[PDB]
Amino acid sequence: GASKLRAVLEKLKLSRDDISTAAGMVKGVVDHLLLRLKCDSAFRGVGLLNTGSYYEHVKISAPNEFDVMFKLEVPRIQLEEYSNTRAYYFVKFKNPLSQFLEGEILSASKMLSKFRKIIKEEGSPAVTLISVDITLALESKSSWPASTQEGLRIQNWLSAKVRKQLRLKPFYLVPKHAGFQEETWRLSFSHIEKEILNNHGKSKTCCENKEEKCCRKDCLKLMKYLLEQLKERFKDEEHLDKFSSYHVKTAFFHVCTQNPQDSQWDRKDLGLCFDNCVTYFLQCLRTEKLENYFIPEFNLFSSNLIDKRSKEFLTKQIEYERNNEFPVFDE
Ligand SMILES: O=C(CO)N1CCc2[nH]c3c(Cl)c(Cl)cc(-c4cn[nH]c4)c3c2C1
Ligand SMILES: [Zn+2]
Repeated sequence: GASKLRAVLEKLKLSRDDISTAAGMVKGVVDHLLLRLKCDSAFRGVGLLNTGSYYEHVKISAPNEFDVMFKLEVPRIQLEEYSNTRAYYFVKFKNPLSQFLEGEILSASKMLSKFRKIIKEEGSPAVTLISVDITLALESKSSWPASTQEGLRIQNWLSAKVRKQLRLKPFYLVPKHAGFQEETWRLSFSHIEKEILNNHGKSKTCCENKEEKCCRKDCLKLMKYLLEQLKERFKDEEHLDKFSSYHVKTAFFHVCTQNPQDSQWDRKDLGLCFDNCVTYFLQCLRTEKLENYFIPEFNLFSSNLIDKRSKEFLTKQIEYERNNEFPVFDE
């Protein structure tokens, strides 16, 4: 009964106990850069983004590297859509950050340079320094941009009441450049993704008692592990470098929308539920369409982002893994 999958989840768990002391190693360094960045005039309002502040690794199989976001409050921000890219925006103001202005557009590269220099004296999203990536993120308490109006389709799964509640929380903007226009900012909903993951069932008591243990989380871990295993095996063939755990997480949220009932995620159906996630992710690869869960018109599997041969290469390897009962999972 899917004994191979649960042995993979067990092996992954046994490599996540030495971090209870290795997270304090990272939590201490963060509070230093957090406390020292407040001495500068620009970053007076920085903070640890996640409410629980638990730093989530992009790689589920690399317990050594972490990823953390620094959030700074700013006066009322106004956005301008860049070249019909539904996620990239220029930032204006409706204050200390004026030193980074390039006319009206708030400069992303100017803020990174000063962000790098302050930490240096202690692709484009984060700077690195066990390993830790640190991404800067502008917090906007305004309503979510128009391109998010038909996203977050959780109404039949987490209820329209919860959706309306999540839309009231702020959204975030990280420096990211798309050509490669060096001055745009990209939308970020990492806080919404974390809240959905830890509050994932249609029942409010999902995974709060043994009678309601679902395998939603375990399926996502298996999807993350499958991709990381394939990316490592074929690291010398360049097609798989584009793919990341965010693509797998995005496709996972779509499968949750497609399967809104908790009964469709029974613990006993781990093999069937994981197979549902592999099939849907394969469909996204073949059709070259994996839309952002919050921005439906931002296709993460578009040609401009990931080449087509890479997608059919990953399709080839995933289908090979599925047909052979996943040899990357054994031993
Ligand atoms: O490592 C990388 C790639 O550099 N990623 C992991 C972290 C992350 N977070 C993202 C958010 Cl929040 C949004 Cl909106 C979009 C994308 C995105 C993914 N592919 N193209 C855009 C991402 C990514 C991607
Ligand atoms: Zn659950």
